[PDB]
Amino acid sequence: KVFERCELARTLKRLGMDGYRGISLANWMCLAKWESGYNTRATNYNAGDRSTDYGIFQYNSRYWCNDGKTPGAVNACHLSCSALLQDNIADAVACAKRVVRDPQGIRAWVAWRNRCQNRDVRQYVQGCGV
Repeated sequence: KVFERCELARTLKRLGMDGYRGISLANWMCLAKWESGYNTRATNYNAGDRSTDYGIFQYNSRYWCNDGKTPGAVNACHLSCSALLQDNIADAVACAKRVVRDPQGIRAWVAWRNRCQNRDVRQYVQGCGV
């Protein structure tokens, strides 16, 4: 599913993402925008290391979910990577909460550093009623 901006904003708020581990909703929106364009079925194979990124937040198979074909992988979210390709994002959110419980926090995603950190991210949630 390809979410519309405000639809996703309200969904994330209902799932308890606003302020989770100090991360504002606008930051989560900026992340999803740059990771997948709000697309839950987005996948990207990384030929260099044989891993694949899955879903709206692009979780890498070497660390977060199990796809069975990634060498030396762990499954920290204890989920099949298939669950991160659903239209319902409940599992993807539970995994995002798991990712930020680590010390790096939101910085775990390189894209956040490049496109969201130190920027005015208000535009991502403006007018959504959140």
